[PDB]
Amino acid sequence: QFHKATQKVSEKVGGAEGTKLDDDFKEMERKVDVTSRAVMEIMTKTIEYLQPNPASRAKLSMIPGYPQAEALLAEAMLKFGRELGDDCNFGPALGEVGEAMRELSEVKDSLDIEVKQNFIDPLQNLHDKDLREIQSALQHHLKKLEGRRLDFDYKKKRQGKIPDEELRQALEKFDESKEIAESSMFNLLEMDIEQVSQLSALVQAQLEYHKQAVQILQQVTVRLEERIRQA
Amino acid sequence: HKATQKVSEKVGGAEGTKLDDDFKEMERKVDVTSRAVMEIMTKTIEYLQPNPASRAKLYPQAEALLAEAMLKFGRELGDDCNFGPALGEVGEAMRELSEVKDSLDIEVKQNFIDPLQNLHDKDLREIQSALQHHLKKLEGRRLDFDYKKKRQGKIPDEELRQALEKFDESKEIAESSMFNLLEMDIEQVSQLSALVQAQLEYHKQAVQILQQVTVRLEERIRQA
Ligand SMILES: [Ca+2]
Repeated sequence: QFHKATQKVSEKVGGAEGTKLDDDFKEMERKVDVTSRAVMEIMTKTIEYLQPNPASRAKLSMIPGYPQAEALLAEAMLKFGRELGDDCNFGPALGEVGEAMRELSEVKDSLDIEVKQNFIDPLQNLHDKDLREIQSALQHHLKKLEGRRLDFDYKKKRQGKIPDEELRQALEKFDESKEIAESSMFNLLEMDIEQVSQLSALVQAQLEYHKQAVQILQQVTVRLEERIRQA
Repeated sequence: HKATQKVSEKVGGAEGTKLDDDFKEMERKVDVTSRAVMEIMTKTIEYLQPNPASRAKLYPQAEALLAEAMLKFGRELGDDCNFGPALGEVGEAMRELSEVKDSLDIEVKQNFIDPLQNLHDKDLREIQSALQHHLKKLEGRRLDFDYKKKRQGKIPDEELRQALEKFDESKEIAESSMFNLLEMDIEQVSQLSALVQAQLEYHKQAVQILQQVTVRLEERIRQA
């Protein structure tokens, strides 16, 4: 029982509240780091999924200015379909499937372009800017919090008693930090849901792509069944 | 020497040249079909596995590595947020797409590529060789007959009969070859049909998988 007010302030800034605020800031900087590494690797695996072919992939990241494997298959079928002639059914059949392959090629183009713009680019920005700036901030605030905490303890050690006016200042600053962490927490809650939204952009793009592959393939399927039946 | 002249006009005339052309046409069709199958088989393989380092068998599917990456980070984030579990949901969706892709590669390989390779290495190669053979034999007899005619003017009725018999054999052999190629022609169209069917089943299964994940994320975003 001595230096009462000083001990209460020391009890908070360096007690429970203090440690909790420090973990909160640490907790958030962890989630940001994970999100950052995640977004980066998922971005890379997505591109590789869109264009497993390295030559065409390098061009994708440029943005399409490259040919789709489907288009190359289409060309092969159409070229030889022509050389075979219409004196048979395989010749014209290669032209019907070759056309479909070229059609698949175009929807594949749209899939690459849409994922590139509505999923890859956004994550690249999220990673290079937003997450990078938030991370530095968390660390910067985490350092200050630790600094003022030490200065306070060291001061209490020297003077024993810290004036009432300086105590409240220390309390105001600690409080300002509690607000900053809370403001970051909510900001992160919003980012968290926006990230799920970006994932939708990816999934929605694939669905549309495949939906169109189906329409294209169901059709050419009819053309072939009929061709065989009518040989 | 009417008799001798009638045979000569057949074997060394229009009908002879028609048969000869019929053989050369099928030969042509075989060469083209042979080269076409090789090229189409190759582009199909490159379409199934665009990444060259992984065309050997035809490594893990690109879809599978993506699913891996999402699940790993999906769990490193935790179940407190929404992104972590979301990645888990979409991750599983990617793995299921990897399963379906696997099937595509397997079914296209089995019902399109191998049949084509077989056709190119066996069937087309045998027919091609047989066509060369009958073609040379056909010309060989046409010449032999022509020089026999020059050598003796009038050719014995029995030798005329043999000449006509051999010519008929080849004429029928060509008729057989024509039909054999007709069989193959429609067979090849069936192979393309098998290719399309496999792709169609793949994309259909992909649609269903994606429709599911779509609803799950739709809901998750709503309850956020
Ligand atoms: Ca006959």
